[PDB]
Amino acid sequence: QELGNANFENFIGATEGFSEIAYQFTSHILTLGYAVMLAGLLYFILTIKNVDKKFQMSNILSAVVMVSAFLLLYAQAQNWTSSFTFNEEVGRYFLDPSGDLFNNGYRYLNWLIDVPMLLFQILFVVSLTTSKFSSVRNQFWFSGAMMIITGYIGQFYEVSNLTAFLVWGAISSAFFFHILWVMKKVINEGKEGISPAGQKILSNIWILFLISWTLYPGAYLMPYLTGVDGFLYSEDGVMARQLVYTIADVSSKVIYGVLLGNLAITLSKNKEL
Amino acid sequence: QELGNANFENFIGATEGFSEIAYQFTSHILTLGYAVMLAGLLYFILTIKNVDKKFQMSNILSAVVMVSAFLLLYAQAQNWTSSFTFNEEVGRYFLDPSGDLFNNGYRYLNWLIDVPMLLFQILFVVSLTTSKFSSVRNQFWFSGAMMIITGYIGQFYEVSNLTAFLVWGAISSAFFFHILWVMKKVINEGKEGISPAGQKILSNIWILFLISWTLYPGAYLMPYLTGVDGFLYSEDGVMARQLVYTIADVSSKVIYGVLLGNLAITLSKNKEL
Amino acid sequence: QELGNANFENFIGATEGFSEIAYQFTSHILTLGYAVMLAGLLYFILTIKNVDKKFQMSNILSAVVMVSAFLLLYAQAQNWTSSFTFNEEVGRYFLDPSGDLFNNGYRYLNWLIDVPMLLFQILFVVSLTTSKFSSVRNQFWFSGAMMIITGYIGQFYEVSNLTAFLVWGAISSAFFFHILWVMKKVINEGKEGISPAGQKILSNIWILFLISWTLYPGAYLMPYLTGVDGFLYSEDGVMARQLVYTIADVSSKVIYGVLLGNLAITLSKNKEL
Amino acid sequence: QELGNANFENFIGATEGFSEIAYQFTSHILTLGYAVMLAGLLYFILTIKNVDKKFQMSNILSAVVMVSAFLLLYAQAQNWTSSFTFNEEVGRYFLDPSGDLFNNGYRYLNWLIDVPMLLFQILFVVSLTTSKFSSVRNQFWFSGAMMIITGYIGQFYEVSNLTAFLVWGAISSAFFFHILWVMKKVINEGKEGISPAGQKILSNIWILFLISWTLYPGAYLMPYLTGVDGFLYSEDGVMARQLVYTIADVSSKVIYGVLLGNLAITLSKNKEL
Amino acid sequence: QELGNANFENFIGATEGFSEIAYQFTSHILTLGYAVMLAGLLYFILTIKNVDKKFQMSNILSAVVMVSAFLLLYAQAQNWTSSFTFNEEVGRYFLDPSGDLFNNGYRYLNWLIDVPMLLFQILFVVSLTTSKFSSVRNQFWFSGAMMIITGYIGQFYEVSNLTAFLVWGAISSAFFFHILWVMKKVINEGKEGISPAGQKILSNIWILFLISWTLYPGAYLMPYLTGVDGFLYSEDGVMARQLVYTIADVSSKVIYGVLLGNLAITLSKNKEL
Ligand SMILES: CCCCCCCC/C=C\CCCCCCCC(=O)OC[C@H](O)CO
Ligand SMILES: *C/C=C(C)/C=C/C=C(C)/C=C/C1=C(C)CCCC1(C)C
Ligand SMILES: *C/C=C(C)/C=C/C=C(C)/C=C/C1=C(C)CCCC1(C)C
Ligand SMILES: *C/C=C(C)/C=C/C=C(C)/C=C/C1=C(C)CCCC1(C)C
Ligand SMILES: *C/C=C(C)/C=C/C=C(C)/C=C/C1=C(C)CCCC1(C)C
Ligand SMILES: *C/C=C(C)/C=C/C=C(C)/C=C/C1=C(C)CCCC1(C)C
Ligand SMILES: CCCCCCCCCCCCCCCCCCCC
Ligand SMILES: CCCCCCCCO[C@@H]1O[C@H](CO)[C@@H](O)[C@H](O)[C@H]1O
Ligand SMILES: CCCCCCCCO[C@@H]1O[C@H](CO)[C@@H](O)[C@H](O)[C@H]1O
Ligand SMILES: CCCCCCCCO[C@@H]1O[C@H](CO)[C@@H](O)[C@H](O)[C@H]1O
Ligand SMILES: CCCCCCCCO[C@@H]1O[C@H](CO)[C@@H](O)[C@H](O)[C@H]1O
Ligand SMILES: CCCCCCCCO[C@@H]1O[C@H](CO)[C@@H](O)[C@H](O)[C@H]1O
Ligand code: NA
Ligand code: NA
Ligand code: NA
Ligand code: NA
Ligand code: NA
Repeated sequence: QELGNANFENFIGATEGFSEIAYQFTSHILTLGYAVMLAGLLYFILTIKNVDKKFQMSNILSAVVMVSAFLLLYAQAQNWTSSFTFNEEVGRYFLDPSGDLFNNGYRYLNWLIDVPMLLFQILFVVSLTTSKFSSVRNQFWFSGAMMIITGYIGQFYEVSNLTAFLVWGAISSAFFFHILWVMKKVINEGKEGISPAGQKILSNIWILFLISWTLYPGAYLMPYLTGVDGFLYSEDGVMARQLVYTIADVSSKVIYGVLLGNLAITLSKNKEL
Repeated sequence: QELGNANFENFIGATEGFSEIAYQFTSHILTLGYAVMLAGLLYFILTIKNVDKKFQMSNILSAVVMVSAFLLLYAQAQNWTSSFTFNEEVGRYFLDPSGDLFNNGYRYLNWLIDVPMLLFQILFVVSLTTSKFSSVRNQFWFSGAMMIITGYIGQFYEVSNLTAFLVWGAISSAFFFHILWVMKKVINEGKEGISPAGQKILSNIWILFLISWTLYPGAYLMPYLTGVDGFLYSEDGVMARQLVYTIADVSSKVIYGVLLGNLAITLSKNKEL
Repeated sequence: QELGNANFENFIGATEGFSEIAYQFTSHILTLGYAVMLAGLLYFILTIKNVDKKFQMSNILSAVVMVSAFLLLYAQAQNWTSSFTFNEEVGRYFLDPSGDLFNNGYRYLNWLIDVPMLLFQILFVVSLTTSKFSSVRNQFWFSGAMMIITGYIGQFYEVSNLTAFLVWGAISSAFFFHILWVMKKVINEGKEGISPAGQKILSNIWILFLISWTLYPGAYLMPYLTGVDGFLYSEDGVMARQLVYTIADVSSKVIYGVLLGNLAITLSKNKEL
Repeated sequence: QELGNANFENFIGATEGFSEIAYQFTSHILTLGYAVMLAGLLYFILTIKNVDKKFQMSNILSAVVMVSAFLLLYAQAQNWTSSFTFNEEVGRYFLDPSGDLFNNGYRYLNWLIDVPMLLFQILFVVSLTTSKFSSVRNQFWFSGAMMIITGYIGQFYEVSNLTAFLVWGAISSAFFFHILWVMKKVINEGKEGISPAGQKILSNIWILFLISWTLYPGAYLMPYLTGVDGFLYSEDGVMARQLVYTIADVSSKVIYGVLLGNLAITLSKNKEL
Repeated sequence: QELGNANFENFIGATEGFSEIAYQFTSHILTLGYAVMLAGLLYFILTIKNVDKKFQMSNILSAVVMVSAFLLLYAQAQNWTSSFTFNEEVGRYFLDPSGDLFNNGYRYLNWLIDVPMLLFQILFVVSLTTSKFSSVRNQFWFSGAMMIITGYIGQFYEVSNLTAFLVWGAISSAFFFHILWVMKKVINEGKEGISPAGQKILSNIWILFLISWTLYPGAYLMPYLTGVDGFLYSEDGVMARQLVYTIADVSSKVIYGVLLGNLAITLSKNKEL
């Protein structure tokens, strides 16, 4: 049938269908996703007063991000279950178009909150040295936006036009590297003039940041990481994508936020952990 | 097919249908919309105590507006997905009337909260000089209401009766200019007798106000901004409209609110920024 | 078609149908309704500490009322859209009985919260002189209940049995007048021994109370206020009814609550307006 | 139609159907139910600080109960409207089995929260004299559970097996009397050594407790209180049952909680009424 | 019918169907489940300040767990009612595949929150002696994850491949024993150097922990605990499973959390129990 500029899930769903395990796992992992986020929201609110006033914007922005991620991951969980329906005769879930086609683009546009705010929020915990606060912020936000928007365009074509897919993906990748560059700078300047404890945390944060954020382009490419007609262009690839998103999401948002909160505590004049 | 006094989305949806990208983007952008608003709600609540008591009503009214905008943008997101359904044979989303016709009027009536409160809330941060508080408030609220109501009538006719569309739109425009007039006055008087920092912010606020509020009549006209049978009388126009609303909404509500909060901090005896 | 003891909306919906504008407006105005209430809830909670402890129960009861009204107006918004479905052939929304018949009775029973609490809450702001607190409360609550219950019975018959409609309506009206009587007493005793500012507010409150509460029996009668086969026994009447309810609801609950809060501030030893 | 071990509502719904008034009222009264509970939740949270620390657990447990009752009464409201659908030809609502059969058992299992917590919470306000706190608590909780569970079994058979219905009901009744016994003791010991004001409240509480709790077995029996083929084995009985539950629910939970809160205030060293 | 790697509920549902009592009870018990959790959330938040600051993370993590469990138990309640639909002709609820197959796997992945956090949270109340905080945490979290993941795989095969079911189950059991081991250690070291009161509570906690956590593998095995074609491979088994989960859930999460909170109070320098 005619699907157009649609994500590859819909093509697997339309031709092969999804096994019980594939369908159910994808459902479960998204559910866990949004559950984590709402739990995180509660955590971050409830721990605001654990750090000095000046650090508390970090907690607030964590919370802001949790709201975004919850809403999206919740919405997307429902989108999954609507888009694919059990066929009794063969015993697999197939594309149910009355439910709309499944699209990962929901995530992308919601990153226009998540990404800016996640990058922003560190600047409230660490002190810069040679770099200017506003300058860093603006670079983060610009490159962030450009990264997302270009990627957002790309992913529409991941099946329909593999060239556009990769080119847009490439362009996106450029801006991603820019962000990585700037964040490294930030983390180094952050380490300057703070206890060894805080420096250890920032080291961890950087590793977390680097891995977790890298997963996202991983998910982008997921169906094609085993080349043409590969293992991953399958229900197995579908599962993998949503798993990776969920790991990325938990890492890049919740754990990131927790570490920052721990950093803020060390840097806090009253407070101890 | 008889549609009557219906928005142009329904006509595009009924004749041409929407591509994957068009349908999905519109869906995504509204989702982002309401996500932003609920995140904003949390922000504004959580930052109430960042400013002196006398300023805190600004935070509260921001919050009030966020609730309104969330509920509406959420409701409207659902309305979009209900009103247009995938047709397998051609691979486009077409008007599904069992879901009701799509209408932008939801926004308009909900502005009867948003507009009054947004205009009101500045009067709790800035001090007037030559203008009377009650006088400004009453002018805002009257012209606000008249603007919205006349526009609300107009938009029902954007397809069915182009004349009514434009005339009502014109009348609305009058009241809009009145508001612009009064807000300018407010901003100027606001700048009098406050730090240069606060004056810079109010300068920014005015630019934000002017652009963001102007987008709304832009969205009004969107289908016809490329004239008859133009580029924008199409799924491309539909997308554009909802994008512009979302940019307007985020600018005029969230960012506006944030700037005011920053102003309130500068004006605050305790606090610095 | 056999509808029985049903509200007149269902008869208009079943015979003539509703135009786009009629259906959409009714939908919009209810949406605005419940939006206002949830915004109000936030306001009243967030402003508790703006008045002296003894007054804060007024804020709490406002909040209680907002919860009720939100839930109801939300539920009723959904009931509207479920009860009437677009017919493609003629281009009007007709009764969809699979969605249940539309009934205004939802409002009425929910008044068993709203009315008692709204009458109650003033007694926490004003001081009585010659009247006993418990006595006033009991008169309010009794007459309130009797008003609502009798009206609730009436409205089931507004089409099926015009006599029952009017008789029950009459009986209700009696109890309504009793309430008006007692509230006037309260307002006068309230004015005794308080500043001219507070007296001005109570004057306004009384006018608000009188008009806003009177709208409700206005809505009761709405289909018949232009007599038989009148202008208002039509989709135009349907719109009018729900508009009037929404104006009444906002006036009698939110604005009422705001004014009381303003009164409480004047009467507050610390605080000024 | 084979219905089996189902509540009598489903039998009325399946044979006679429900009139507009019957269906709509049942819908309204459940809606009011859950509205009241959520309003109560807000109240009890918002008034925590109105009593001395030692009493505040009463407020918290009230709140706990409100959450339970809201969720259930909400869920049950939706169950009602799903289970019965308008038939156009005769103009009555009939059993719609695609919506599941209606069952009152939802209430019962949720009492496993409500009952224990309601009995518990008084023990935080009154001081016992003769009796041991833990001892009373354990008797309450055991007899509570046994009451509910036996009743829960009973009500499945209220149509299918009248004998089982009554026997289980009887057994339940035993445990109920035990609770009444213990609560009386508690209330008497509570009155010992406190002001006459507080003693008056506890007198009221006991009357409230006794009536409100007794309604519940009243609702159990409701269809059969006018014997076989009686007035109440009808849509009129259905209405009655849900009305009685709602009165019971509001009395036994909200009002009960309010009175306890008032008692706590009198007993409070700081505070006065 | 072809069901594949599906839970046994779906097989009972597809062949025998569920009686009124079976279907309704399963529905009720899940509803009670999620009700309990949301009530718990409120409790744990509202009692944060009953213990010394250092203990309050226990309250917060309890709360985190409640959010998770609520969302899941809620989602699963809805999944139950969607997956099984009344058949009029025979009067039983049968598998409705348009609702998706029922799967218990939702629980399992959500344990990836619950388990880590429940194990973690004790380490904020007790002081270790010979064991290292980080060491215990890491063992808990690793073995926890491995337990869940292996079990999660197992349960997909509980019908389709009894061998895989048991093997994976066995592997899981290994990791479970490891956790039991570590928790015992923790409890003993916890008891060292604290009051007799605190020691009593930890004794209770251990018993609670041991029983409640053991129920979960009980539920795993439930359909087969009466061997082949046993009593429990039936609607009776289905009921039993969900009952056991609910008991487990309330015990292992809510009561566990309460006891820890009580412990924290005894250990609290300010406060008394
Ligand atoms: C058919 C039944 C009709 C139902 C509608 C009837 C109205 C009842 C409304 C609220 C009751 C709330 C319970 C409050 C009871 C305690 C009131 C109280 O204690 O009085 C205030 C006190 O004097 C100040 O400190
Ligand atoms: C909480 C969400 C986060 C941190 C999202 C991060 C997203 C990215 C780092 C996306 C990166 C991409 C590329 C660099 C290539 C493909 C397109 C993107 C946008 C997925
Ligand atoms: C948060 C929502 C806001 C700030 C809405 C503002 C709306 C306007 C400024 C609307 C203006 C209009 C015109 C001036 C012409 C066309 C009709 C309107 C109402 C869209
Ligand atoms: C917030 C809701 C309020 C204030 C509701 C007030 C309702 C009334 C004043 C109803 C009055 C009625 C009559 C006096 C005649 C017809 C029957 C009623 C109940 C609508
Ligand atoms: C908030 C809910 C409450 C207070 C529920 C109370 C329930 C009862 C007192 C039930 C009593 C019953 C009998 C004594 C006989 C029939 C079976 C029961 C459980 C309905
Ligand atoms: C709040 C949820 C909790 C405490 C869940 C605990 C889950 C377990 C202890 C699961 C144990 C299992 C086995 C040891 C064997 C079968 C597979 C599992 C995962 C059910
Ligand atoms: C500072 C905190 C350090 C935490 C370390 C704890 C690590 C626990 C993470 C568990 C990851 C388990 C990976 C399982 C691999 C999948 C194998 C499944 C068998 C088929
Ligand atoms: C850097 C990673 C990008 C690798 C691109 C792999 C190219 C895959 O190629 C595509 O594989 C699909 C899956 O079977 C086929 O259906 C398509 O016809 C084919 O174009
Ligand atoms: C200020 C901007 C208003 C300009 C009005 C443009 C006139 C549009 O003209 C309209 O275009 C529609 C779509 O192309 C056609 O379907 C209509 O028949 C036509 O009247
Ligand atoms: C206080 C105002 C009450 C006025 C009562 C007027 C009764 C109107 O009369 C009614 O009008 C309906 C609508 O046209 C008709 O359908 C009814 O058959 C007719 O009885
Ligand atoms: C304590 C009060 C218990 C009285 C129970 C006796 C009434 C049982 O009467 C029942 O009435 C039903 C409908 O009316 C009939 O369908 C049953 O056949 C009949 O047993
Ligand atoms: C306690 C853990 C081991 C239990 C293994 C019991 C073996 C169950 O055996 C299974 O029972 C099903 C239900 O009757 C049958 O339908 C299957 O054919 C059979 O494989
Ligand atoms: Na599905
Ligand atoms: Na759709
Ligand atoms: Na509709
Ligand atoms: Na129905
Ligand atoms: Na069902």
